[PDB]
Amino acid sequence: CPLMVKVLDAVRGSPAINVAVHVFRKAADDTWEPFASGKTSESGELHGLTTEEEFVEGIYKVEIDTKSYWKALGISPFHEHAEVVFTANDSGPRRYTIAALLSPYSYSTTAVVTN
Amino acid sequence: CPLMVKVLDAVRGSPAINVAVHVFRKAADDTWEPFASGKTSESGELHGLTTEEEFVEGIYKVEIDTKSYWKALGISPFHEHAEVVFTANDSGPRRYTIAALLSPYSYSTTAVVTN
Amino acid sequence: CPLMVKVLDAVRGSPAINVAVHVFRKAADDTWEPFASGKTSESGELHGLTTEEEFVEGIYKVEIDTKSYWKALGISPFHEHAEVVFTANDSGPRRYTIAALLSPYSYSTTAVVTN
Amino acid sequence: CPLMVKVLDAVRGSPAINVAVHVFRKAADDTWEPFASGKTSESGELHGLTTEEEFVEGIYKVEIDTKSYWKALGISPFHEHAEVVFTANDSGPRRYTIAALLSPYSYSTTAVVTN
Ligand SMILES: CC/C(=C(/CC)c1ccc(O)cc1)c1ccc(O)cc1
Ligand SMILES: CC/C(=C(/CC)c1ccc(O)cc1)c1ccc(O)cc1
Repeated sequence: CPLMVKVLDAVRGSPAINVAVHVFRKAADDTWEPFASGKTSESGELHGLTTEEEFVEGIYKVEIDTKSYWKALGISPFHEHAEVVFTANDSGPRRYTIAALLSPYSYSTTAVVTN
Repeated sequence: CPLMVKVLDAVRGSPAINVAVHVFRKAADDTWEPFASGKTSESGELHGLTTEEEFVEGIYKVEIDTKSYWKALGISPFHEHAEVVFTANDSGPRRYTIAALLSPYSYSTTAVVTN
Repeated sequence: CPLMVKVLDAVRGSPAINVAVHVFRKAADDTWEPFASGKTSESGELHGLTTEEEFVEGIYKVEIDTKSYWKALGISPFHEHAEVVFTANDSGPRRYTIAALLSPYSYSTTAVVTN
Repeated sequence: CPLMVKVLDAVRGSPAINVAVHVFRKAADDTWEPFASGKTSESGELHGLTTEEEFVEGIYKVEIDTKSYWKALGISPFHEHAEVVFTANDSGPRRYTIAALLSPYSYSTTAVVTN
């Protein structure tokens, strides 16, 4: 899957491997509650963050640790991190792919939402 | 400017006009303190957010109200907003341009940082 | 596969299906010779354009018919098409994935190259 | 202007200076005729390619020499160049700004069209 995060590296032209991703869900008290976490695989993908039943209606934040990624490569990047915040599953179940393309001073994200 | 935010609309091929932008600076208590706010002009640009002297070293969050923009056009977009979070002015004064390209299910941002 | 093309729609947050893709190899007269073609599937993907044996070193042009895609949705887009021109296999056989994210007035493309 | 091209570097967070830009107009033999050329300035901008009087209706190709740009920085990039092909002035005179954001394996381009 219901949630997949895919991260590519625009400098090297490869998947961005081992990028930490933390997901949060907005709580009733308007706090961000830790919902899930993982690291992208060798293919730059992170599957298994949640299940269909667990991925309930709500507002989610997907936080991608871009800074740690670039610093590990010896680069001081511009952004502290990259966040994607969206309402999910408010009109029935969907499969969400959050895709992110990274450069040291830039990132681009899109969502692919299907049945 | 020392800080400029520029927003374009990829559906219409024009500046994104009247987009609300809120800027915050991280406080000692690790809270986000309201730092500035404005709306993009007819050219999709927002100048005059701060001055050189006021734009001190720190971590800033630039929050772009993409959701209100799309909803006003009768579109239900994917993202709640678009945020850009970065350290600024920690190696001398700089001019920052935060540029953002918007589509209903996607945005792309880059920074241009000069002397 | 060694050549894969994937096309996403940034406005609707979906794969772009049935998009015409035409590939060319550069000739010693600087003319562009037809190499292969197809349309994207329901997942927005186009596989099987070529084989590891037909895909020798050269300069290739990948043309994606974005105009037809948009016009069918009732949209009059900016570009005639999106183009990706690159040298392939110059360092020995590789697998290429060309991704294109589409909006009426913008396109973004990236390449993942694997060995 | 009626034709402006602006090129940014997503890796360094700076304008891309001295980037060669070649424009062509499509001919009735489907051949590409030289229309105008130049290099970007220190602000990454190229103005004065053409006049409102030479810029009649037609299909134009804008070619940006991204390869030379990267190789000078010691980087072996993916693309031979970045291309933007579009119909112009078909609805009467307009002003076009073509923006390109560059990374070694990716480019993103958008158009702002004004009347
Ligand atoms: C084209 C969208 C996309 C990407 C990959 C991150 C993208 C995102 C933003 C851009 O500006 C360009 C491409 C992508 C999505 C799913 C994949 O399996 C592979 C690629
Ligand atoms: C090319 C970067 C850029 C933009 C405009 C928002 C951009 C951003 C992300 C992309 O994927 C493509 C273009 C821009 C920056 C300053 C300007 O005066 C005009 C345009």
